Amino acid sequence: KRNYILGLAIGITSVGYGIIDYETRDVIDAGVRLFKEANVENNEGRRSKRGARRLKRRRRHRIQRVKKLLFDYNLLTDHSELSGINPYEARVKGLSQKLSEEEFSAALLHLAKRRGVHNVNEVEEDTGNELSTKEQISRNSKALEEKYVAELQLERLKKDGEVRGSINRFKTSDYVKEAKQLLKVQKAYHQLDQSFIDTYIDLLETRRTYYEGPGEGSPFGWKDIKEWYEMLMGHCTYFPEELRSVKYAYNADLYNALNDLNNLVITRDENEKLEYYEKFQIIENVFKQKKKPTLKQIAKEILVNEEDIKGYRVTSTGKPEFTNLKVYHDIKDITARKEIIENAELLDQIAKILTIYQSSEDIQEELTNLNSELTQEEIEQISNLKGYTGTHNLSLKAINLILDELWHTNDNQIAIFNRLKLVPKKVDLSQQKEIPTTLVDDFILSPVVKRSFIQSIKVINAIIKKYGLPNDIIIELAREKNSKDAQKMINEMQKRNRQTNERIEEIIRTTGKENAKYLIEKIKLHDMQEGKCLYSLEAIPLEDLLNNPFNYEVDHIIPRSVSFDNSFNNKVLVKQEEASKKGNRTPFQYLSSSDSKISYETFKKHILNLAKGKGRISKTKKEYLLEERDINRFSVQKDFINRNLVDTRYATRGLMNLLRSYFRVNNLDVKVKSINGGFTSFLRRKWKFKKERNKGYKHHAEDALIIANADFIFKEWKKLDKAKKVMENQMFEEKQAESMPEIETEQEYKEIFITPHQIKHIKDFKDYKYSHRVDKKPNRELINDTLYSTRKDDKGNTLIVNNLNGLYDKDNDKLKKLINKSPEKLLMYHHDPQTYQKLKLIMEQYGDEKNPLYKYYEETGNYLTKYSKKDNGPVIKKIKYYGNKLNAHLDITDDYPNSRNKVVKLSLKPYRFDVYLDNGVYKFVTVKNLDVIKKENYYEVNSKCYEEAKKLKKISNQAEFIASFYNNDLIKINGELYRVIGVNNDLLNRIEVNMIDITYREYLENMNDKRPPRIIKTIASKTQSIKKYSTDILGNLYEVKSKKHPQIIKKG
RNA sequence: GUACCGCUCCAGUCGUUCAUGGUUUUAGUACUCUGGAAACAGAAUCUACUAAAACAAGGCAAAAUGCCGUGUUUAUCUCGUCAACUUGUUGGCGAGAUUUUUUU
DNA sequence: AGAGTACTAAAACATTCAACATGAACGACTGGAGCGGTAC
DNA sequence: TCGTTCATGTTGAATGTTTTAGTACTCT
Ligand SMILES: [Mg+2]
Ligand SMILES: [Mg+2]
Ligand SMILES: [Mg+2]
Repeated sequence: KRNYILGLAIGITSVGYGIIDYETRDVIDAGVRLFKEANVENNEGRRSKRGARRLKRRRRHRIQRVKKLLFDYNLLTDHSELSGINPYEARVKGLSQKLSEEEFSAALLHLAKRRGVHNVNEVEEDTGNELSTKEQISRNSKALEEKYVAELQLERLKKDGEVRGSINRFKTSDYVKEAKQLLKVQKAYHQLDQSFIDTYIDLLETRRTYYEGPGEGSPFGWKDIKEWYEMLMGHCTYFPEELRSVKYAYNADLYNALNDLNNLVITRDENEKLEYYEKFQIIENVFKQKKKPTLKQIAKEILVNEEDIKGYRVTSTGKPEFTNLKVYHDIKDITARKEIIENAELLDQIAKILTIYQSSEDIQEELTNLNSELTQEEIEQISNLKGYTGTHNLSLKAINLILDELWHTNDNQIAIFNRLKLVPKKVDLSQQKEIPTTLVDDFILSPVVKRSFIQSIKVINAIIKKYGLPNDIIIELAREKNSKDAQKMINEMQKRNRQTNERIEEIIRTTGKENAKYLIEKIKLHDMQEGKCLYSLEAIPLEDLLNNPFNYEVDHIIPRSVSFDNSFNNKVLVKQEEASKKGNRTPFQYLSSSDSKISYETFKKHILNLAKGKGRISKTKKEYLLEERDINRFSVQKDFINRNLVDTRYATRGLMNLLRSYFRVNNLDVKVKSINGGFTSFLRRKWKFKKERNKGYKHHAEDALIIANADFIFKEWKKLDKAKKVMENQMFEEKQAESMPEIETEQEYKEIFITPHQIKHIKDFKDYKYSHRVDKKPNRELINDTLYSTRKDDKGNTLIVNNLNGLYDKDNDKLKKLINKSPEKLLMYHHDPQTYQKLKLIMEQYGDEKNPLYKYYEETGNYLTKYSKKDNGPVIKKIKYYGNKLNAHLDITDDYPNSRNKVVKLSLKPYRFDVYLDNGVYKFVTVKNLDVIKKENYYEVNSKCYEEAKKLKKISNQAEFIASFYNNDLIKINGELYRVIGVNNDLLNRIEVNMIDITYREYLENMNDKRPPRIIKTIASKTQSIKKYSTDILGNLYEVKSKKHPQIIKKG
């Protein structure tokens, strides 16, 4: 062990470490660890698929009920035709006349698949003909107005023809009504007498509520109802063993009232604050009697001036009004009976019950369970109170230990808790050696920063074990990046003084009011965009946004599928007339179109004048508003990831206090500080590094080691005294602060914060150590979901049949690739030649356009017609056509019966592989992600597929095992070291891998090359030396000589 | 400045609760072709729109208002460090075997 | 013996082509922001 | 922004073409 100081950096991709000597400021270690980058969309998807899982699992339950009761009353059997009966006619012809067994079964099954929305039971409004479900249910109701959904559906069938899509969202109770209609019609047609009418709708109205929870086995739920009504909330602060209590508990409201009474200001010739008798008269004459105690009605009990009482809290309206004894009146306004309202404890219990539930029937039972003096008559009324949810941060037994004396003295709350020697949550670990992971859970916001943080504990404990205890820790974060840059943007403004600074400050500092944290982005974008729409540059006044909302709409910039950003960076304010026509179109493509008000260049200069001054657009948002390359692909869908930013303050302080507690208990006078990225931005600015981004994973270290020296900067100059106090949060002596030096202006930064002799070891360091996370977890993303179909032809190969949908669009240019390249592929090239000629007419008459079909629509007002005798065919939007011969796939024709030709999924995902050495040739075996079996709490690599993956490679029994490789290992291949990405192709023995020192894309732009950045290598007899090297938690290099292929999978 | 209360609103997360849709196969009717003089017959087989009926390989539990599959090991292999699962393996601790050569 | 011809079988360097989707509602927690204030 | 000053960009599978060696004939 030697004396060392640590410097950490963290980002949603990686962790970066820099270890410097404490004595002579010499760096000893510098490197970066990588791990599987996490985004909220990941766990959100794991949600959404679980959601859909239950959706299907109950859709099948709704199948089960109808199935069994069809079997029951002699209605259905496994001998009759099930397909070919139209339910649209079924449910309407069931309005008056007979329905057959199988037809009735079809109608009932269809109305079981369909249930409609509950949370809009009683919507009555007009419609703007948008895509939302409320307005469409409004249309459905206004179109029925006497009829049932059956009639509208069947009419839209017989007349127009298309009968699904966005226009089948209907009010649920309408389905319920037509359910009664058809059930009672079929009542007197078969062996159905009384029971059959009920149980369906009873079951067809079943639903799980947003608080029933998932099933029993849930690793996220609860075994009992009342359990999570004791788990969701927090605990007491000063008594971290007993639960909190509700926001509107009666004695809690007494607490708040006494707070507002014991903080008052009186300018009379007596005691400054109220006496005990004065307060008691107040509580029994004003608060208990009137809902909102008016200041005009409070002075009459103490005989003081009506307008000399101050020092209290206000109500929601922003007017001075005291904390209402909300439950007291509300029970009084319906119950004057005195046996209960004179009991504080049962009233507290009533408040707690009213809060910790929201059901209108559970509160009834839980009030009957309070064995009070009430009757049914009152409880049926009291159970329907509203607005009494929310918990308050203390408990009963912290209120009691302060209530009694609060009667008497005139102090203010927390002081009493200090007199009784009550201390908030402070963890003790004075007996431990390394930093634990037990204290993590309380200090966590979301899984993203959870992953980004929890491994700093692992790395620092490893550094302690290998290095002893350090002397200082300095930490930079991924969420502390715009403190001081924004502060100087607020304060510096312009040097011209006077006219410039005294006018636009109302937009620079936003008038210096708290309104900035109440307007939200829907009004912030008005300030951000000069009060002008981005896509039109028309006026968007602040008074019109607050008095005419309907003129302008707030929406995102880029769809989630290629942006995944739900923050204040990916949203804009656009006039309703333009926003309604947007959808899947950004400013680049939207404003360059044939009916746009402006060009891309005028908008570009608009953004530039919005992004070249005070309050400029952030480069992350600037790239959103200019578009790069093309949005219609996946290449930008990944490049939009690594520029994004978020701001938070809880996540920093969580681990900050976690480190301080542990370092204070074990008697470790170790400085621990976190720096915002604002200061380090200036540091990187003024330290004169090379003008290049082709550095890769080393950035995270080269930046982090910056921080590792920044702390030492605090011990070289004497202008940092106030800066030292601020970065340590040190209290300023009242007669000292005005002369304490801090660094705020650029001249001070250049005189003080520039150390060229202490940065030659950070900029020029090129000896990093890398190590990647072996994501050995089983059960990950196996295989994609877009099923694919396959046909047979003359040669005898199987062919993927691709599909082309949405022919009507103006901007679908893909069709040129069929006729003008090779029309042989299309199926209608061989079959239906007459329709082929029909198509060929349009194809040839518009051979010099973008989309010949949209040209046809312009020139004839109607799209192409399905070819037939009379040429009056439905519009064409979809085309099947021939694709590729298929070798490496997943034969999945097992599930569909009767398939005249096989069906395949696509794009298997490799998990690991295995090198073997037969005499002088290395051969591969691949363990896919499909090669895992679940047993109890562990996962076994099914060796059958494994040994079938070595025989088919023709691997000798005498072949010499080298290593099994997991993801992102270090493979020694004949001239280099590489990271497993995966086995690109097993049959070809083509494998895809990547560089270690830098991103190989970024390596290509290091050479400015043009081939795809895929390190793909084919394995054959030409192999000479394949070995395993590996790296430790810091990233240092070694080799492993393990003897056997890993067979068992470690969990955890 | 931190912990501290109560009000108000806002955002996010977790976690839960939904409806509508999307992709591939039979009966189709608008289809393709054959035979046939055509009639007509069948068989195919491109576009559509409905009946039906399945969506990460699996594991379960077995009719129950059922769940998990994009959350952690940790650099691998030795050495022991003893104890509990008990064929093993676990659980930890530490040192090595591993990163410049002279070295007590 | 040594190489062009002509083909033939096979292996590297690169190209091209696919990815399941909307509208809602609510408990907690968390934090954010405005109101005042006591200890430490 | 006179300024490298919040800071990079997929995973799999199937083709097209390009590169070379081998073989046998035939030429010298
Ligand atoms: Mg940073
Ligand atoms: Mg929209
Ligand atoms: Mg960085």
